[PDB]
Amino acid sequence: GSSGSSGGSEEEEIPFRCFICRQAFQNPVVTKCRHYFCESCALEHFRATPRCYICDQPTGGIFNPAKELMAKLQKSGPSSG
Ligand SMILES: [Zn+2]
Ligand SMILES: [Zn+2]
Repeated sequence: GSSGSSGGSEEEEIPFRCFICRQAFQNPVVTKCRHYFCESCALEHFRATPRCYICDQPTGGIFNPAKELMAKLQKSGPSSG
């Protein structure tokens, strides 16, 4: 018996927790490579390696607030304060 299918609600290849520490995303920031990293991991890692930890790309000390990403996760959803 060689059969096994998978599915879901909507194609969402979005992570749930950090990968550098494998812990709950704490103040994750979105980069040009469309990736997220703990405000601490991004800074710490950046120090040693100026590139990414997953795509190992030239970030150039760039980091954007992925606050919107976290919001979606929460039950509420959108962030309209
Ligand atoms: Zn981390
Ligand atoms: Zn990356």
